[PDB]
Amino acid sequence: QETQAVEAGEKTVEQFVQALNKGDYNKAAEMTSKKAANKSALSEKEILDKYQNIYGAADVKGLQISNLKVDKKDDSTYSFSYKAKMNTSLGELKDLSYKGTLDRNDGQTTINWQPNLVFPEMEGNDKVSLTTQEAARGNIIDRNGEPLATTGKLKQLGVVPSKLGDGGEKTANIKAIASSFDLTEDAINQAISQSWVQPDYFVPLKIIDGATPELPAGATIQEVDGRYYPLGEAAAQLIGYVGDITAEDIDKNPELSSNGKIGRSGLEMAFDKDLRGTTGGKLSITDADGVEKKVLIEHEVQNGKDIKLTIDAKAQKTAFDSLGGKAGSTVATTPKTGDLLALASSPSYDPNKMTNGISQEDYKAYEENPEQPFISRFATGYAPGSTFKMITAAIGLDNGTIDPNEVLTINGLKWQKDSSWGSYQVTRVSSDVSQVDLKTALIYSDNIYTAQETLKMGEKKFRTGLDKFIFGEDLDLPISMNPAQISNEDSFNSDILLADTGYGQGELLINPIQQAAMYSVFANNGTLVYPKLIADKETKDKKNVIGETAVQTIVPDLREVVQDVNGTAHSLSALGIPLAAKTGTAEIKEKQDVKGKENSFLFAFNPDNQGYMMVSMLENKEDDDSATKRASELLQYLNQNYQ
Repeated sequence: QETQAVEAGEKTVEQFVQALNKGDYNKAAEMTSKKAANKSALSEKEILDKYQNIYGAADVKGLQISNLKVDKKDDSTYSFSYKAKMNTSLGELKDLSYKGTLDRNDGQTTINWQPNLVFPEMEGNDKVSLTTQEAARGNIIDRNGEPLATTGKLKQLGVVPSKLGDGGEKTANIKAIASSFDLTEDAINQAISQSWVQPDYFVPLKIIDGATPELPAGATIQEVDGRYYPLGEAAAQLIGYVGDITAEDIDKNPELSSNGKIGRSGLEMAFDKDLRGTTGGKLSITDADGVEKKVLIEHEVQNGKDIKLTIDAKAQKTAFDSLGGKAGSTVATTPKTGDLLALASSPSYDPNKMTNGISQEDYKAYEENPEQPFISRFATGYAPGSTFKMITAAIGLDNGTIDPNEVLTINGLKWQKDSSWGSYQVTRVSSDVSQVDLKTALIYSDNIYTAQETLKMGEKKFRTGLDKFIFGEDLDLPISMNPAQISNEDSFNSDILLADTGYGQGELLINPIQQAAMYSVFANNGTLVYPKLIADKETKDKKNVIGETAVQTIVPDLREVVQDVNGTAHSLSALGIPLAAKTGTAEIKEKQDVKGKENSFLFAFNPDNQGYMMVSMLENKEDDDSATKRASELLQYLNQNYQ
């Protein structure tokens, strides 16, 4: 029964470590011997309190042991020893050498508990102290060092209920404050009326940006430090925001500062580790006289690193403002390198109001806006619309299905292969041109031409051309997204779905960033250049996506999308800048709608220098609205600064 008792001790030690690992300090204490010399040093409840105070002070998480040995030191007392490691608010404590003894009384093996089982070299009434220094959060900057996310001094407006009034003069000063700072009068009274307020306390109200006006009776400006976003809502979905760190955050990662901020969405969350730095300080053991006897962990505070983006701050603000608060998104790149210059999504939310404590109704307004400003539309999969005719055309030119000079005879406004298609009709906007070749189809955006050429091409050849793109690939970007898909399954099993896919509808799902990746072939002679968001990242590409001949056939036609008097983007010819473009619509029918909606698209790049490329979309567009109707300002800027 000697080998069985060694095994019972090994079991006891492992159960002890498990109860500590799980934070159940009570169960760990109920596995100890009685309080006595050469037994347990403290009682059960005293062991619970010792672990709860000490392990809680250092935020000890996850105890793991190794090299466990249980031998035999006595007839009723067995000696054990093991290595161990744990995680604390100052990092990982490794190579901890624990030792002790067990007790075999009756058929129960208990642990002769000692303070050396809290931390290795603790005796009797030793204490533990933890000193920490907060790490300052890093900055997020654009391609020219402009601040996108930075921490700075903010002016916090607040009122003291004492210096206010008693009744009549109180209500007067309140309304004066509510008018002098664009605040609700009921909000000021609701603020000073919460349970935490004392009559002399400073009750904060608002973070005032700009210049402080006149301060009426009771109003006082107080400087505080906090995160600040200069572009505001214009970059909210991309940058994100930070919020107060909670107890649940600490239970998940103790190396966070329980007093600091954590990124909740966007890049602030994607690069939270790099931006937050690492806490500095010292975890030490002292004797009962406060004399330090062992330093367990000690390292200096390392501030957070900066993150430099390919983003252009002026392009980001121009791209967002051009959407007029309507639902949509705009992506701008330098297509030869993939530098993402702008990632705008509209409508948007205020990230400064978000991180400076937002009202609960103001949050609900964001959450119940039917346009849903919280959506990162540049990372959300959409059907690319009839813009996708470029890709289907290039595939058709590569496999010899499409002769650029062959003229299909197309009569009327709607077409279908036969009657089996039922209510599905491929539609075009004009019946004035019945002799349609490739150049005419691109200039006028003729879906009937594309649907017929797609059908003639066939599913196998269509997919062989599509598989050369980035469908199914996870882009190497710090933005949450799903890979693009051609359709739901590997086979269309439907001529309708095949034709619908031909001009960018069907079950296609491609987010705006993935779209700009695919469309970059027309600025790199058939080579796909993967988009890039981090400035120092190396350019990556994929070669022979479409044929070099196909690019040389299509780009001249895309020039005429702008230059021709009846080209779908002819209003951009006014710019007087070299433009190759392609408009598009995607027909959407969602359950809540009786009538169908459509998304408006624009693709455009500089065909002379290949310096920029843009893909804008309007989601559920209103009547008399389009993406190309809003692209003049951004196109002028991109042409001037990116050649």
